[PDB]
Amino acid sequence: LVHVASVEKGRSYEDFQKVYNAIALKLREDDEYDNYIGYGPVLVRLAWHISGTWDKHDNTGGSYGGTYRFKKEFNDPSNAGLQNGFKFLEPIHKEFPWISSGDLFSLGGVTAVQEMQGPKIPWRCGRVDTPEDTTPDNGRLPDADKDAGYVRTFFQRLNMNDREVVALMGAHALGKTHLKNSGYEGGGANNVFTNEFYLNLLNEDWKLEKNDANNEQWDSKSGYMMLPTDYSLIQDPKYLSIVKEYANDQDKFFKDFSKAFEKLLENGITFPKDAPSPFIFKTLEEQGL
Ligand code: HEM
Ligand SMILES: CN1C=C(N)C=CC1
Repeated sequence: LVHVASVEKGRSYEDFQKVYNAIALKLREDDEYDNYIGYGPVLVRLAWHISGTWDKHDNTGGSYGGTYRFKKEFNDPSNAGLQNGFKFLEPIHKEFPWISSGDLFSLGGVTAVQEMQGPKIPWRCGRVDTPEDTTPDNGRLPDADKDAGYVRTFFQRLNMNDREVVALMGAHALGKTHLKNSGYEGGGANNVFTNEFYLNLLNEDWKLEKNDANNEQWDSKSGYMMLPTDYSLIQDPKYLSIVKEYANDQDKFFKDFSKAFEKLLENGITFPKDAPSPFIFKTLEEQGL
């Protein structure tokens, strides 16, 4: 199964920087969401979930087709809460009806990471909306109650190695868990992209507790929480080395996250050799906006 990137007719960098800017300005405006976290974190999670359906074995799923717009995927229990991100993006799509759905969802995540002071994440256009019958079944996104071996195996389906997994997981510095979405809860409120996920793993005094949904999670006094799968990154010796590396090198973390996140958002897509180079968007701050 081959998905060839096809640039939205006539469009160029500048068109996409205007979409980026509309997303970024809305992120600034709609500040009250989720007790003033704002929409950044949910948009990152949306971009990941629309991509994380991909299966390297047959090229099913993935960001290309924009299939989250269809009820089977929209209603996946693994996607509970992402409707908030979709509804944030609806007026953006209204304004720029020419962008594909996969382009919009993925660009939302890039815009969120950057506006949250994260690394620059190069982004390529040309995902093309595919029909309802191409929507992947539920059950392709990962469970949170499992161990390191589960995480490692899971991510092989997405063609991600240990470093890529540990880097991607650093997004769990952002936002929070909500009991009614996932059966996990914490006092998370962070909307600045940093390496503090790794610092927190190493430096906090973690307690394995049961939450109000009767699920186990790791809690600290300071208010942080880690899923079992997060904590597994310090229970496995190979993951632990990489957690230490990122806890000790913010720039390396940024660089590795950028590469892994772009890769995640591009898995399954064939870029023609005369496709445009990846775009690196300016932040609102860089533009004086
Ligand atoms: C083993 C892999 C992973 C598991 C089991 C997992 C699980 C979860 C769970 C259960 C939540 C809480 C959802 C809710 O209650 O609203 C969550 C939130 C989140 N996840 Fe993951 N996740 C994983 C990987 C990732 C990756 C790879 C990224 C992106 C690079 C990501 C980004 C996020 C973000 C940004 C949030 C916060 C959402 C918000 O604040 O609304 N996750 N994750
Ligand atoms: C703040 N967050 C904490 C986690 N353990 C997972 C997602 C987000």
